Amino acid sequence: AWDYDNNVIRGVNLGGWFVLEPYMTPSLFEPFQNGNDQSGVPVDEYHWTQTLGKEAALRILQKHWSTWITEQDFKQISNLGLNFVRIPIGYWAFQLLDNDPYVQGQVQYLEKALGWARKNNIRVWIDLHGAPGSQNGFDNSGLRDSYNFQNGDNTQVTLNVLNTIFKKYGGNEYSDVVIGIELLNEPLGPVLNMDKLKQFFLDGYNSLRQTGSVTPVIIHDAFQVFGYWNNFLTVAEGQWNVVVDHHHYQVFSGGELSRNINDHISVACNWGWDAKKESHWNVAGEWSAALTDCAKWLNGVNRGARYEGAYDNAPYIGSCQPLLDISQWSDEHKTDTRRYIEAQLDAFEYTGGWVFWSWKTENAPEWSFQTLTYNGLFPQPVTDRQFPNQCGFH
Ligand SMILES: O=[N+]([O-])c1ccc(O[C@@H]2O[C@H](CO)[C@@H](O)[C@H](O)[C@H]2F)c([N+](=O)[O-])c1
Ligand SMILES: *[C@H]1O[C@H](CO)[C@@H](O)[C@H](O)[C@H]1F
Repeated sequence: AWDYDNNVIRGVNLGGWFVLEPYMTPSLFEPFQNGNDQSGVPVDEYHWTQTLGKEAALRILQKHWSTWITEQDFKQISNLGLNFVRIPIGYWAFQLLDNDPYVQGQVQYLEKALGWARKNNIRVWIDLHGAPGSQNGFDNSGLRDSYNFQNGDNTQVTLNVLNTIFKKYGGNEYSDVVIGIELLNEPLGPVLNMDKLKQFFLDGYNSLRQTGSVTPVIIHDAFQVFGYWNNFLTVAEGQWNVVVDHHHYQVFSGGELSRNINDHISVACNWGWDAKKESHWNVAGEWSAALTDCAKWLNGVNRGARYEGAYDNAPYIGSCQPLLDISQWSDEHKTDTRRYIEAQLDAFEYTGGWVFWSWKTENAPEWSFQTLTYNGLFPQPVTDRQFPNQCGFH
């Protein structure tokens, strides 16, 4: 259904839909604020569902699931010249741990989305975005500040969830739509046992192929250096249809934030050069237009922005308030953003393509493909260049 040698992925993530993220849908979290006090705001989906209870959580989420993304979005995506979506989903859509606060129902909408994809000639990855115990401690795993995916029976439960996903979506029924199943979003390499993570990836690869599925297996790079995965799941060992997912940002440290625009572009270009050297097919499955970490709650509920020296002992660089509304942006900031987007697009099209995070947000413009396109900052058509050939690829 896809030719990873000859085709380029031009896609968007459908984030904030089946896994809640406070910075993406702040309207669902803000009712818990007490004036300016954020101390009682639930920090993740786990705590949000727990605080509301099962009945209120399901009422509110059904409304969200039914309106956040609809068939109309899929038509707009196709109209904009995109060919692909990545769909994050948590483990709790399929299986609950004993005493999990989560509610279910996401699968009905996942299956509607697969039909909407088919109808609009859009291909899909399904991405297991949160594992039991958390694989990274990020709020977008479902459970912040916990790192227990490799503890207890949590890895085994994750494999059971993947087998369900494999039997449902890795078979003949969706072979014209599903071009990859991503085993686990962003396992936090530095705090995990890498040998056990490799064993988990291998078990997932083998279990899918044992079902008779030919669907590509997508592995996230676990924040390892370029080339780390070259010798893993290789054709020499009869392992095939494997894609590496690299994610790229320049906003989650003080050092990255303090770079001038020219150095931001140099780093983006180098992502392209380095990915070209790798031995697996590879796709940039997550990236954005952000040059700041100013979006409210990007770093988590009740955490501030490094950009204005309010988090992670970062020095003050600039005030976030002026950057929260795209209509208040300076001419210089608009230009820098367009340059940065174009450099990233050229770098990512130099290998398998790109998947922008995300299609939409309530009010965070750096992270919304819609908002950027409508304001002329994301190229439309996506091949248009105001700053051609910044990287000099050959
Ligand atoms: O050490 N690391 O491998 C690593 C990984 C992700 C890191 O950054 C993480 O990036 C994610 C996007 O990939 C964000 O969702 C998280 O909020 C952020 F903590 C950082 N960090 O905080 O600078 C370090
Ligand atoms: C990739 O990173 C973005 C930004 O931190 C998150 O919103 C996603 O859930 C994660 F997958």
